[PDB]
Amino acid sequence: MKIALINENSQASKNTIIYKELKAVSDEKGFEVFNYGMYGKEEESQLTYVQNGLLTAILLNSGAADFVITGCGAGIGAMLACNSFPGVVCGFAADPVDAYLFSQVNGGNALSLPFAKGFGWGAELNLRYLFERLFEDEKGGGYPKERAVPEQRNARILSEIKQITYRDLLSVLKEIDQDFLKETISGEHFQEYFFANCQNQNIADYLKSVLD
Amino acid sequence: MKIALINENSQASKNTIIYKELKAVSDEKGFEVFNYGMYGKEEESQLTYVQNGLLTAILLNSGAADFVITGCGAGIGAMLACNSFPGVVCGFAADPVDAYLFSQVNGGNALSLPFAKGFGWGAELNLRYLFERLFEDEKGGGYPKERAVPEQRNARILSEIKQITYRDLLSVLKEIDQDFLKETISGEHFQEYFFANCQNQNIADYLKSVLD
Amino acid sequence: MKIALINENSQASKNTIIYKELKAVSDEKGFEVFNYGMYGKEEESQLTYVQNGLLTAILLNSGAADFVITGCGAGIGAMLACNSFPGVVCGFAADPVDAYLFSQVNGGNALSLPFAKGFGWGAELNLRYLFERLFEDEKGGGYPKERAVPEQRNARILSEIKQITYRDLLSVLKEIDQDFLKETISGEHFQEYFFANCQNQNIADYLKSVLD
Amino acid sequence: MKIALINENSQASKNTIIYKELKAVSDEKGFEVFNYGMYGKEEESQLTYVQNGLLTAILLNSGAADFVITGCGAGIGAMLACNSFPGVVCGFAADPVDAYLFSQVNGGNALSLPFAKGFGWGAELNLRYLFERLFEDEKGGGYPKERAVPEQRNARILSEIKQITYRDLLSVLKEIDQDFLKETISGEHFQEYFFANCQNQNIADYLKSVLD
Repeated sequence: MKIALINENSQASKNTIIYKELKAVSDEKGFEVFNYGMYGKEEESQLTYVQNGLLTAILLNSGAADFVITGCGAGIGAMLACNSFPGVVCGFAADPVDAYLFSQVNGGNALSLPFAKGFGWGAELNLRYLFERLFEDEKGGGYPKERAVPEQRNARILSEIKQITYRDLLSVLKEIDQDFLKETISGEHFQEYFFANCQNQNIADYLKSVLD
Repeated sequence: MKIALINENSQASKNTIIYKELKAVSDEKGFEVFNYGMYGKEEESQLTYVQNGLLTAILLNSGAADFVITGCGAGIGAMLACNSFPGVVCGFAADPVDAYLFSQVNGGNALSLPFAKGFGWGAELNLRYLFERLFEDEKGGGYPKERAVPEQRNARILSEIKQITYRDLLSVLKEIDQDFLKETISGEHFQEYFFANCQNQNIADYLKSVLD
Repeated sequence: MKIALINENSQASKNTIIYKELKAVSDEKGFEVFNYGMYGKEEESQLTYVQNGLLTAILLNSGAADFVITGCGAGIGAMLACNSFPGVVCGFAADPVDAYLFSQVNGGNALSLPFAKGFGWGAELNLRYLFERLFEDEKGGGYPKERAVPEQRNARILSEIKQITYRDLLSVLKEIDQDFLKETISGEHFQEYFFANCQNQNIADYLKSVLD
Repeated sequence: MKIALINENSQASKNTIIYKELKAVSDEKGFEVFNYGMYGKEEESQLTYVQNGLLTAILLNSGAADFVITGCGAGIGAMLACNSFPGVVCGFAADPVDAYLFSQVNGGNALSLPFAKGFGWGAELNLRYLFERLFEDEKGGGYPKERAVPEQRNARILSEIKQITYRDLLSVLKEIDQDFLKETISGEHFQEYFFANCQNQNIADYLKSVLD
């Protein structure tokens, strides 16, 4: 499993703190983790929470990441943005119970967190705890176990509905503001991490044209 | 302002509790509130959290409601479902601060709540408090006030992106499973509340054909 | 009603933020508020969370304050310290529901809050909300209303037990480390606020001897 | 280490749920756990939250338990009661971070939890998580590690102050309402668990006279 971290500009100063805990849990589980920034350093490429959503969609739909951690001050903006694209099921979690329930009941491929609201002394403990419970069990097993059938069914039906409601990502990538798109993929490590791990060549090819 | 309440089957037994607090705040503010159920009574029409999303989309896009309150056990399923349709900006809130921030920073048209996780003694106090802070200030004013400009801008840019990513609701309504759709709008008060308040005649007309 | 605010050294930088919200709610209700510090300024007299407890006990037992707000990083240290003295019933609250329940179920005379754990973006909103619900209703009314009888009874029985378990405050003041005591009452505004409002002349007299 | 669980009458129906998680964590760690009730069965001996405090004090001061878990609807009543006796340092915790911080910063011998407020779907997950973090590290190590010195010092100073403020437990046991005391120790398993593990023969002897 490949896990990506994406921070927007308001919470970029916490990227190191967040990555430290995510990396620790990932290392323990044998996952691969990629820090796509923002990193909290001067004159780096910038992301808004809306661009976090777009980048999340690019990473997940391409196969470059299997799961994305992102967020903002309250976590709600990034959640709203991530869920505005096809192929993204982005939850919200504030505590470790939220994270476990998300993995077992919803079984999505992204999670948005508050990195400022409620984020103070011991917040990195909460992050570690949350990440641990998020990956404690393989996703989609159901909670409680006896309710797995209807929970899995509804997640399946949601997926079927999303196939009808969203336009395909390639068309979206071509029609959105191209400066907005270019900025979203201008991170210092984007090309390195993305193109090495991308499994959708059509998306890779179009993004190459945007960058070259 | 017209506010709609939508509950799915797992939390239907709490509909009266939830509506009581929502109604109280609404009455105080001079809003109109519509309880679309589920109501928690035997042999009533059923909704899953995925159908909550569809119904939310129908009410908001048609103009039948200006704001929707919904949720499920954890609130995440309904949030995911609501945000899978065009014209819906559905947040999550667990506490009153979450609700205030949602109205001021994101300024969406729906909110999904946990009605089971963390929902115990004094949960109706939390609901009242949450609803009060949700409508304490007119939406989109920004928090803090000095950050209103970039917050309003990003919400605007999200809206622009959603115009490209979602297919139009009418096409969705025609292409989704029609039994799934019919059930979603088979509530005892749906026709009464919806058709009296619907401002989009094309949606009304198609839903009439589904029901007749 | 006279309300006192007491901060220890780790959270002294937040005193202004905390007092602003407490003052606002107090002004609205017609209460009197006294900021006993710490204030977060260089070379001011220092307090630990244990001294917060002692100062709380001095203010409440003397009648100089009717209610005390205090806390520390997590709020637990100050709570433990406050409850180690006679005549003090110090609760804990993290959210507005906690505060309402404390006033109605326990009806104590002090509350300890976390000023660092969970204290981030929008924390001053939480403070205002918490203070508003804390003083929304007169204390000891019971929650729910129908359970007022046993709740009031148990609070009464607790008070009876405390009369047996604690030694009287005057003896405590004489036997504790006198440098520890002197420091606790060496705040720039202690004499001004305390002696003007003290109703127990025996405590006033002994503290005068400690200071003179 | 010997861990005791004490529930009062309002939350007695949750004793099995609570004990299940406490037992699991205890078994994993090689601790001994004793369920002192209430158990949630008809015509059992009753405890109020004030009697929870007294029983906690008896178990800890006697050495019958090294740590006590208790609580009530909100957890605040039991906390207030426990901290009204000598030899008891009873914290409050709502989440796993609270529990870790309590063990490392305060290092007390009891914890009071909310078993109703915020206690709903997945509450037993929260309990397990909380208990796991509570005993993850040996108590009193300090958080962060670099602040261990002043944290340990203040806990030590609190202990010194408590030696002056509380009257000795034996005198308390003799002077409190004796029917109140008798009821507190009339649990079906009290004699079995207490007398087998009591290390203070003076307390054992007096309680024998109360019961015989």
